Amino acid sequence: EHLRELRYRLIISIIAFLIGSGIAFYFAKYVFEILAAPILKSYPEVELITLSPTEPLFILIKISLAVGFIIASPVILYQFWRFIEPALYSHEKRAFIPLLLGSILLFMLGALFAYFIVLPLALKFLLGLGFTQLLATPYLSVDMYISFVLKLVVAFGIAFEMPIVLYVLQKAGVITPEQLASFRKYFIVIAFVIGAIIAPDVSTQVLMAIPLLLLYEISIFLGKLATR
Repeated sequence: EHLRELRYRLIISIIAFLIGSGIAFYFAKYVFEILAAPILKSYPEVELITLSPTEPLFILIKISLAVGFIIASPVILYQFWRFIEPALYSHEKRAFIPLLLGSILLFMLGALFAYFIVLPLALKFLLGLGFTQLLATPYLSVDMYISFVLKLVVAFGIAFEMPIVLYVLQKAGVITPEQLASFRKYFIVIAFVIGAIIAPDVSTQVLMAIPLLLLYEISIFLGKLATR
């Protein structure tokens, strides 16, 4: 069962992700304007660029994909908790609901955090320094910005489930808070890895690596509270 449930439930997750990506397709234009909103109001001078002669569709597909992954998040979380919880660690069926709902609300919190906090601060470290506006008025690509935003929101959306999963592991006695405290530097490496992947440059990389390390020191605290 331990082998098969992984496969099955993951297939269900891919199904929900695909269907969710399908539903988000038609609304991807409105979502595109919503995503273009922060850079528009915060920096009216900056104008977007379509890059290669025609690629309007790639952005549509990427947006529909990411948003589709976000829509499928309750289902994916459900399958995840259903894969872990019932087998070993807890054996409490009443503790399933606030755990799932909590993880969902924290996923949403991660999204909103990425969009409303990290994003306008990310633009501040890039286009937001001094008189440099000379060097981008109509200078900016759409794909760069949009992919950056999507990857940022999805990343921080997932990474906000760190304190939960880690609290569960530390409560179950799987991972000791000490083992996490000794792993801090390697998690710095991980943070700069994620940052290197999603963020275009060093500035934004280190910028979003900060809350990642922040959420890591939250988990070690919840571990001390799990043991005591």
